[PDB]
Amino acid sequence: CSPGIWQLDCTHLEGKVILVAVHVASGYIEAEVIPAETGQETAYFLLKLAGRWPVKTVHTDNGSNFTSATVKAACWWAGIKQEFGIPNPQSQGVIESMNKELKKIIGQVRDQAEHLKTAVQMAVFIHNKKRKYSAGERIVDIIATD
Amino acid sequence: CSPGIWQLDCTHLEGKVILVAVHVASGYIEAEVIPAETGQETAYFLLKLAGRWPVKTVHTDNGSNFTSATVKAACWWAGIKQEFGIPNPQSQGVIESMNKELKKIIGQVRDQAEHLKTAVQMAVFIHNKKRKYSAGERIVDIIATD
Ligand SMILES: Cc1nc2ccccc2c(-c2cc(F)c3c(c2C)CCCO3)c1[C@H](OC(C)(C)C)C(=O)O
Ligand SMILES: Cc1nc2ccccc2c(-c2cc(F)c3c(c2C)CCCO3)c1[C@H](OC(C)(C)C)C(=O)O
Repeated sequence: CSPGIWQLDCTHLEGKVILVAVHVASGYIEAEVIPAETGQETAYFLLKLAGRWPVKTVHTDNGSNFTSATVKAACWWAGIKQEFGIPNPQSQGVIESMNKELKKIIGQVRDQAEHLKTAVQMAVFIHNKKRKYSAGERIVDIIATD
Repeated sequence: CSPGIWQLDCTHLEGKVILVAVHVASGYIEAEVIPAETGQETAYFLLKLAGRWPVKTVHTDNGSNFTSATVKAACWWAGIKQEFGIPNPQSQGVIESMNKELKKIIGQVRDQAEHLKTAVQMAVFIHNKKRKYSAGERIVDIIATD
């Protein structure tokens, strides 16, 4: 429910790494394909994310991915705190479910592009605008309510 | 004023290319440093932008940058129309002014990072949260008003 909360996790597909951020309260996704998991790439993703949306707290299923000096620098600069583990009723399985839907969609569109990263961005677009209201609409509502 | 309208322009700094998208009605920026101006890079930027915000129409000060097959494909897929030239009273000089502020800020923070792209993302963050209300707050309000 809390509106500044995002969960970041990486997945591998086709020998490449997909960084996925889910805005927990709405299910809205931002994702990028990165060459390999690196503190550098995560730091840079975080700086971009935080410049676009109000990021207060980051959750993850892999805490170690946020321990490098580059990533600490990013959270420090952007004023982001990282929760220890994951403390919640209403959001149970949301992030899991969103990551499950994103992958299903990537599968459906994969054939329409040469590059995995193109397919990822198509899937992100599809997911954010999907009317069950859309994640895209839900996140704006939450942030606007102020 | 119209809420689906973004202007995209490239600038060069340090022998590198900065792609800047300004949401005209609010002054909110998304920017990335790309290796060189290429249809490929623009197409990919557009696909990401449109997956995150409702992009109806793109304006530019360089129409030729939107003529490649890659970029046509992106606008076609995302349902984006491109205005011929630029038709407006209330937005006069906004995009010019926003690009002027972004560059001033890049200058102030450039020394705090090795990489230009890091400096760019710092400047984007600063610009979007700057309270005159912020661009970041204005864009959510506009999109939410529906
Ligand atoms: C190359 C680099 N190396 C670092 C080494 C140790 C600690 C931080 C950084 C950072 C870094 C990371 C950040 F997240 C960050 C800042 C720095 C210096 C300062 C402003 C706010 O956020 C960068 C950074 O490049 C990256 C590609 C890793 C972002 C740099 O360009 O200097
Ligand atoms: C490598 C590539 N080459 C192309 C050549 C001609 C026309 C389109 C593309 C596209 C493209 C561009 C798009 F914008 C796009 C689509 C394609 C195929 C299909 C879905 C919606 O948008 C890609 C694309 O890679 C880029 C890095 C340029 C995005 C690809 O991965 O195939």
